[PDB]
Amino acid sequence: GPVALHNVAPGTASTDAVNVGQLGAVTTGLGGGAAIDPKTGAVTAPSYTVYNADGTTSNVGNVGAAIDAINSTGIKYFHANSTKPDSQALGADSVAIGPNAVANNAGDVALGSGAVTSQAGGTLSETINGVTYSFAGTTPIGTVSVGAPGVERTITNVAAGRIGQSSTDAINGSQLYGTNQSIEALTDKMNSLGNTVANGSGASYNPQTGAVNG
Amino acid sequence: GPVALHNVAPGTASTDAVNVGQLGAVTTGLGGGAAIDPKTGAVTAPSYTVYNADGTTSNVGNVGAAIDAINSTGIKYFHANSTKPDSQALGADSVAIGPNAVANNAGDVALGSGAVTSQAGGTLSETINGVTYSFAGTTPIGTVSVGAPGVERTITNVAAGRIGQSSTDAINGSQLYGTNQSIEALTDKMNSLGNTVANTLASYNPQTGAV
Amino acid sequence: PVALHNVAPGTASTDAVNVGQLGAVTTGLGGGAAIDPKTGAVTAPSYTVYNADGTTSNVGNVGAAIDAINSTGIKYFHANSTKPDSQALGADSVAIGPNAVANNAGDVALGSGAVTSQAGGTLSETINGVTYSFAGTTPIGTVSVGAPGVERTITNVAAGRIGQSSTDAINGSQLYGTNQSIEALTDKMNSLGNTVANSYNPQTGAVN
Ligand SMILES: [Mg+2]
Ligand SMILES: [Mg+2]
Ligand SMILES: [Mg+2]
Ligand SMILES: [Mg+2]
Ligand SMILES: [Mg+2]
Ligand SMILES: [Mg+2]
Ligand SMILES: [Mg+2]
Repeated sequence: GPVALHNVAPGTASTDAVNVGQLGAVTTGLGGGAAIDPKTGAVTAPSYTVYNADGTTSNVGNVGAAIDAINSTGIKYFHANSTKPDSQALGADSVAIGPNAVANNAGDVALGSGAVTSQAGGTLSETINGVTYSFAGTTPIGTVSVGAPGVERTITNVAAGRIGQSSTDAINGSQLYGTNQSIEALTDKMNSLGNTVANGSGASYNPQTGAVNG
Repeated sequence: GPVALHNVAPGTASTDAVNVGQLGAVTTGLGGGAAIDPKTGAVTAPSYTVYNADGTTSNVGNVGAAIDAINSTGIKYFHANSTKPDSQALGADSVAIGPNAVANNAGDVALGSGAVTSQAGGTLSETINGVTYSFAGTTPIGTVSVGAPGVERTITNVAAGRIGQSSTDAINGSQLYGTNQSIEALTDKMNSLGNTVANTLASYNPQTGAV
Repeated sequence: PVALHNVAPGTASTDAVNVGQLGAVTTGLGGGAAIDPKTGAVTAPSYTVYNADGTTSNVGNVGAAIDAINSTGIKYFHANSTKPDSQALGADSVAIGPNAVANNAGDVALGSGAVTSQAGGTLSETINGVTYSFAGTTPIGTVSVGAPGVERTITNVAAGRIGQSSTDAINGSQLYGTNQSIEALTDKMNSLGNTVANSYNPQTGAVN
C-alpha cells in the first residue's frame, strides 16, 4: 500500500515536492475550519454560514457556493426573495434594489421589485385662488421610485411630518384628513352666512351654487 | 534535517506527490496576494479588504472571516449596524432591509429596523362637500413599510412633488402648508364679506358665519 | 521530470502532500477549480459576480470576487459608484449608497448623499382656530432620502388612506383634489358676494 514520505523540506522550485506545512497554510487561507488531520492527513472542508431570506441560515462547503448564495438569497440584513432578473443601477451614483428594479439617472434610487425611476424635476409652487404658495425642496438631486406606472406602492407607517414653509417632511393621511375637515367646517359657516343674509320677502339662499336670490 | 525533494513532475493519481507548481496555482485561486515565496517556500496568507459601518475598512486573512464580515458589518454602500435578528423577505419578490424587518407579502418592501409590512390596499378617492375627487395610483402592487404601529418613521428631505390629477409623487409639509394657508385666507375673505354685508343693512359673527 | 507514485497522505508538517489532499483544497475553492487527472494541470476557480448594468463577469480568484462585492455590489443590491462608503453610525441603523450617513439609533439613510438627523414628532395642525390631531406622533427614527439642498422626490407612490388614524403617505393627486375643493367653495362664495351686491371685490371679499 501507499506510504507517507517523511522529512521533506518546503519546496521552492516549481518541480519540488510540497510538504504539509505548506498545504496547511493554504487551507488556513480558506478558513471556515478547513484543516489537515494530524492522524490521517484527511482534509476537512471549510464550512461557511450564509443567510437565507426566511430567518434561517445554511452552511456551504466551498467558496463558490457561498458567493452564489450571496448573489441569490442575499446577506444578513439585506435580502431579496427572488429568482427574477437583477436590478440595474445605471445612473452615476445611483442605487437599485430588488428584482427588475432600474435606477436610470444620476443619484436615483429604485426601491422594490419592478421599481423604475424617471429624471426628477422640481415643483416650485401651487396657485390657489390666484394666490401662489412657494414650496421647499425645489431642486431635487434625483428621485426615489417605489414602483412604476400601474404598479405603484403605498408607503406605510409614516410618522406625521412637520407642516410649514420650509418643511421637506413627507405628510401622512391623518394630516390631509384634518385639512379636509377644516374645508367642510368653513363651508358650514358659509352656508350660515348665505342663509342669514337671505333673511327678505321670498328671498332664498342656494348652497349648491352659493347664490342668494332676492 | 528535512531535505527538499527535487524534479517531481505534476501528480495525476490521488496517491501521486504534488509539486510547488501545482500548489501555487491553487494558492493563486485565493487571490488577495496569497503566494509561495520562490526562495524559501514560505506561504503568504491572503489579505482581503472588508468594509466596516463606521467609515473604515479592515483586512482579514481568510475567506471565512470575509464572509462573516459581509454577513455582520455588511458590504460597501450597504451597511446595517446591528447584532439583532436578520430581516426576512417572506413575500414572493419581496425585499427586507434591517434588523427585525419583515416583508410579508408579494412585492413588499420592509425598510428599517423593526419595519413590518401588512397587505397593501388601494384608495380610490375622497369626498369633500358632496363632490368626489378621484386619485392616481389606486391599484398598489404592494407596500413599502418604514416602520410598524407605534414605531413609525418620519421621511425626511423629500423634494416637493407634482400636484395634479395624475400625480403619484409624494408631497411634503410645505405643500400642505400652502393649502392650509389658502383655507385661512379664504376665511379672511369670507369674514370681510360678512362684515361689509352687515354694514349695508346689524352685525356679523365670525364664530358661526351669521349676519 | 518524474512523478512520485504510491504516496500516502502526509500528516506531520514535514511530510509530503499527495494529489488527494491538494484536490480537497481545490474542491474547497469551488467554481470548477480542479486538478486534471491526465496532466496534473490546475484549473482556476470561476466565480460569477453581478455588475450594476445588467451584466455579469467571471473572476478567477476569491479576492477579485470580494472586491466586486465591495464595489459593484451583489444581485438585487447595486450602487453604481466610486465615491466613499455609506456609514451606519446609529445603533440598529441602515445606510445605503455613497456618502450616505445614518446618524441616530434606528435611522435609515437611503441614497447617494442622504443624511439623517434625529427625528421629532408632529402632533397636530390648527386651522381657523380648530386643532386637528395626527397619527404616528412619536417616531422612533427617520428615513432620509436626501439632505438640505439635495432633496429627492419620491415617485410612483400609490394613494394613501385618508383618515384620522392613517399613517400612509399622500401623493399629489390627493392634495390636488383638496385644492380643487377649495376653489369650488370659493366659486360659491363669489356667487354669494355678487348676488348680494345685486360692487363685489373677489380679491378681498368686500361688498360696497
Ligand atoms: Mg437568517
Ligand atoms: Mg481585498
Ligand atoms: Mg462605513
Ligand atoms: Mg468604510
Ligand atoms: Mg414624515
Ligand atoms: Mg409620473
Ligand atoms: Mg456579485
